[PDB]
Amino acid sequence: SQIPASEQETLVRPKPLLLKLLKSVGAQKDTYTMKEVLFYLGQYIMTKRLYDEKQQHIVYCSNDLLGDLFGVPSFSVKEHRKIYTMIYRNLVVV
Ligand SMILES: CC(C)(C)NC(=O)Cc1ccc(Cl)cc1-n1c(C2CCCCC2)nc(-c2nnn[nH]2)c1-c1ccc(F)c(Cl)c1
Repeated sequence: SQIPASEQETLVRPKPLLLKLLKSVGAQKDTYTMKEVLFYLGQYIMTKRLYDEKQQHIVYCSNDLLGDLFGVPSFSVKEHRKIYTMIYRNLVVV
């Protein structure tokens, strides 16, 4: 993995729009580890069916709050570092 374990364990405070997104899929707190944020975002992607049904490693996030927060219309889920960077746009580290 390109994401160090200590990074996955970092405690963060999502900004209000990301926080709203996480709560929409059952999150209950204001502070999270990065691994929690990522997992809830994955749940969000599945409930909103943002992944391409025929190419399930591609997410199309245009016209969804996620696309606005990430600043891209689409991404490959294999791009782990890019995804972490896009998440960082939307939080403050504890
Ligand atoms: C099913 C549960 C909810 C367990 N998936 C996740 O939490 C994974 C996840 C969460 C958020 C986002 Cl933006 C992408 C992904 N995500 C996905 C998507 C696919 C479409 C449905 C939603 C998940 N696929 C991979 C993957 N596939 N092969 N390699 N990476 C990754 C992923 C994994 C580890 C990583 F550090 C990163 Cl940065 C991203």
